[PDB]
Amino acid sequence: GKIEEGKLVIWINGDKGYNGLAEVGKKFEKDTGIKVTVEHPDKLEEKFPQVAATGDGPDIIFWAHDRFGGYAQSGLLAEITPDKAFQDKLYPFTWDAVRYNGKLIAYPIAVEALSLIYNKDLLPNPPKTWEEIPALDKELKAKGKSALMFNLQEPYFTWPLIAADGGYAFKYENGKYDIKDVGVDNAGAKAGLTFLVDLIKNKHMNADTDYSIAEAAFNKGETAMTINGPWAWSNIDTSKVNYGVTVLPTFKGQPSKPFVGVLSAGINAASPNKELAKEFLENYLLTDEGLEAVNKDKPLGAVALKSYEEELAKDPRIAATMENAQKGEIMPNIPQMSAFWYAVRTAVINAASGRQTVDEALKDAQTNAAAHMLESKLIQHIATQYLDGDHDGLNAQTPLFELNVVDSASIFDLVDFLRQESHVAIGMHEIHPANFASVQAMVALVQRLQAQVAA
Ligand SMILES: [Mg+2]
Repeated sequence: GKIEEGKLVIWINGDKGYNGLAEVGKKFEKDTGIKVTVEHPDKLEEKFPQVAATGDGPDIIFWAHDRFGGYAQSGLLAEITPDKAFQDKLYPFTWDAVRYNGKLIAYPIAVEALSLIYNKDLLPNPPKTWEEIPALDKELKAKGKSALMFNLQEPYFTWPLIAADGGYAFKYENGKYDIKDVGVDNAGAKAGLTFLVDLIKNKHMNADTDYSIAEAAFNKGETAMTINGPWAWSNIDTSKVNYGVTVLPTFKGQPSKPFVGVLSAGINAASPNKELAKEFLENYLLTDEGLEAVNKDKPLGAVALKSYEEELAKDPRIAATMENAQKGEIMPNIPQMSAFWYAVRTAVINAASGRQTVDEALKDAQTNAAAHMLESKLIQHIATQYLDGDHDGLNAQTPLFELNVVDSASIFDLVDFLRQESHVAIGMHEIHPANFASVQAMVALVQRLQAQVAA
């Protein structure tokens, strides 16, 4: 073919144990005569869809799973065929991260989620419930310290509590995420966010705490607890703090539901070496000995293979990661998560600051996400159609007129696209510069129009 037959080329990020992975590849070659080449290009996750579309690229790509949904929609990933006996060797939830339109499109490798991190000297037995945290803060305040500090600026960090009693990102049903069903506007998300705001109002936490401030406070022994992932363990100053890592607290007797990222291995749809790639991944890498080779080069954290997870879980920090991940929410593998992230970032910051109420903030978030999705659709349309498909500094606020895109005939083509994608009638009296000066204004017009008729 155009990818070389009888050879395996693998792409993995340079912050992974690629040298340990290469050791697995050497033993594959010893047994089969097939050479394995491990490469770690910069920006490999952007290069892959470019070169795969032309029939090129690696036979196997390693990356976080949430990117593989777009690769699959472009038809770049082969459908993988592990029998049920093999699937049984990995924790069942990991296979839900690697499915697209009913099909398995990758092998789970390692699993990552937030955990509760705590100062053992200040707090030898950390709390099991969010509810008992205000009582713990008051005791520690008497000795000039606080119970808990974590990054309240980024919704990825506050979602575990918001989703605990019923939040979700996108509804998952019949194998597919429904981008019209964002799970922010319900009683469970409101309950979680409400408990978070009341922590702020009762001064147990401060709304401006971000990543760095929380990390510094924990290293100084000023706060007994924080919330962070495995990437942060090496920055904990163990010359000052003896720390442990544990299951997140419950809310209303429900586990916190942190988002779960799954490092996954996909097979290039243009590779003629699909069967060799399956053999390598199933019978060489996804084994106690294969994962150990990678782990010894650079730790994998918690792994999807049950047997080796049991071994690594002798490290209680790793056991905690997997327990939190089993209770968490798999990150949806669709490009519309960018709308979710934007919409929920806004709502949590506003609820925390007193700007909106928990109720108004969460109801607003569904509308904001749809708005963001439409903007994205428009930006891509305008780029693909008038700019060769590349967004060279194209924003929702970019001035369409000065770009020389809103031509004298091209405007009505844009109106039509707007009519199709939003199912509203757009009269001639709405076709004026303040409505079409930017993508944001076009979306705002569409949003305003929908209400006028639906009332
Ligand atoms: Mg078998």
